[PDB]
Amino acid sequence: NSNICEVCNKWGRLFCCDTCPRSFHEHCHIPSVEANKNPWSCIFCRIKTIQERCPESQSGHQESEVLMRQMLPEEQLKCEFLLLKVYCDSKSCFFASEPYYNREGSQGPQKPMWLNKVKTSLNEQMYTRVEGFVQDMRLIFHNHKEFYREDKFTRLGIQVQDIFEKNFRNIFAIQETS
Ligand SMILES: [Zn+2]
Ligand SMILES: [Zn+2]
Ligand SMILES: [Zn+2]
Repeated sequence: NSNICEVCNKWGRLFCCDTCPRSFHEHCHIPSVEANKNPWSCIFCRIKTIQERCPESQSGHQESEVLMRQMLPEEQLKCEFLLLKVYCDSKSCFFASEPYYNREGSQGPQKPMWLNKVKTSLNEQMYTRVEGFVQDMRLIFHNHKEFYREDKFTRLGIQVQDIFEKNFRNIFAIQETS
């Protein structure tokens, strides 16, 4: 197994996947690493199993159809993994915790959002459809764009949104287009 956390790339108290070489801090893994369960398989392994049990799940889909899906166990898992993939980028640190807004010439967003709030929302099963999760994810970056305006710090929002969107297209097998 790896000697660093797959998500945050640091050493520490790590739990090791029994089916691949990755390791995680307890609360870096999503969901949080389970108390018992020997063997334990990580979320990367659980996602791989879904594609193996249904190879056709990787044929192209329309985003509109994906969004309307109910959050049954396999969609729930896919959203948890997509969220994990955003936390894997070091730039997620800017969007992890509850922000605040006091900038000359800007007003705060009507509906603030942040990655740890989405994490809690997923953990507490508050999303009934994929759409709920994706809307809040996209809201994070939209709020950032709007608030920071022409400051070059807006680019962080763009960069972390691009990570989200690529992973969304991959995980949910969105039909490739030009
Ligand atoms: Zn970690
Ligand atoms: Zn694994
Ligand atoms: Zn099948």
